[PDB]
Amino acid sequence: CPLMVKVLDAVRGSPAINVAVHVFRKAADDTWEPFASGKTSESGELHGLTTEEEFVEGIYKVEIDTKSYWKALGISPFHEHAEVVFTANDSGPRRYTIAALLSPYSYSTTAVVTNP
Amino acid sequence: CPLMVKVLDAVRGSPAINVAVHVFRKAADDTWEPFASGKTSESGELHGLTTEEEFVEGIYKVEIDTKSYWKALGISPFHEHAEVVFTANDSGPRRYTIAALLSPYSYSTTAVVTNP
Amino acid sequence: CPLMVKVLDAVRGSPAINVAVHVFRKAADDTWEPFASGKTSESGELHGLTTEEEFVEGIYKVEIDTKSYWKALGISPFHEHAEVVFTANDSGPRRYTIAALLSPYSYSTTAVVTNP
Amino acid sequence: CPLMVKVLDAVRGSPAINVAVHVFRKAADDTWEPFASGKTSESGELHGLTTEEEFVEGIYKVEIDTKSYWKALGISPFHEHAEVVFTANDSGPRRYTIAALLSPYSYSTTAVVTNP
Repeated sequence: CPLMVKVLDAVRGSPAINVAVHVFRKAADDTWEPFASGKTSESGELHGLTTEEEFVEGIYKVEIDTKSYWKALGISPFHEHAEVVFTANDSGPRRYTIAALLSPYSYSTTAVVTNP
Repeated sequence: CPLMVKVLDAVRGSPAINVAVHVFRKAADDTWEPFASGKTSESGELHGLTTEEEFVEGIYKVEIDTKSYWKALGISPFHEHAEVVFTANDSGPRRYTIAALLSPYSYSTTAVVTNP
Repeated sequence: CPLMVKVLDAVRGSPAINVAVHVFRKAADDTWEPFASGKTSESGELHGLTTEEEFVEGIYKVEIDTKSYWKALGISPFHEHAEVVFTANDSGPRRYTIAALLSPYSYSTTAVVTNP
Repeated sequence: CPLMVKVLDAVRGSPAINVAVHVFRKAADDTWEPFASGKTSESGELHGLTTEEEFVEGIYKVEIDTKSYWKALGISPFHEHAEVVFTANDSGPRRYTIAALLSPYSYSTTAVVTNP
């Protein structure tokens, strides 16, 4: 996995399960092109989004569907989603973990970037 | 003042000064239309973005130019910017503060929604 | 006002009101001596803790009674309290704001240190 | 592992390596008794602190030596340490992950609690 997404629920102290995630890549015409998508597992993690070959240099947007998550639990949250936008692989291939910690009116997001 | 933005620097323990902030409103054709913008003050705050009359219900995006902020400090950042996307809802009287706490590889954002 | 405390509720998106806060100073015998205390206001803030004359260099602990706050909302929390431990340092003129952002299973704290 | 500690560096976007961690348990005389200690690995993780048998009900304090971490990297940080205080195993054995995300003037801490 060059790209992994991990989501935690700060209300429950648990992984955030079945959270939809959409990844986009900025295209040559400056539009966001769909890149990959999936749902977090029972561990809060989403693996297998992409491959080293496919995950070329670019500007990527990871959209985490936080509103849907909260609504399914009976909470009416503030944000529509969490968007994480970043340049990847500009100095060669890296491994990226995009973590998000969710509360109904607040979230944090962190990147952990390692060189394989 | 129905909408205020406040930005903090977690590395220096200080307000984040002179940070560019752009607000957008979602248009009927589903595109993001410029709405308001400014730069944070010495206190890390951006006031005067809008008025009660203009700030109607809808979907808004607040984009905080974090990357330029870090680059001005000589510190290599991860994110292109921080994006905060939410629905403004009339539910009796409301003031929205969008707070952001910035680190080079991490940020949090919180909505503080109060009735004057 | 050299020392202020501000507390936010990430679940409700609001100031955290009526939160007990105790400040301690480390004594020569290495024990924590009561220094100041109060309850956060409607704005989530606790002012008037100390004066410039009393707030001498030393090691301080700010204890925020998070557990009682959550229990008053009916929400089961993880932490007994949030503890913020730091050295006050004279380095020209300084004001310290100790900010805390609370969720049931998570909190952040930030120091905003400014020169008036 | 009934108790694991994970620490990340928000400046570098990397695990926080070789961070000292001390765990205490509140004794019958209301003093903090040493329970376990160790250092984070290359992954930012500290495993093997305790066993299910040893990790009885109680009030525990996890002290993360953040000041030492930052100073070894040439940063003069705000906090002395991060202290995480909580009741454990009050409704039976659980698995606890105590995570901390560090910046020089700010940290967040989260607990992930699972039932084996």
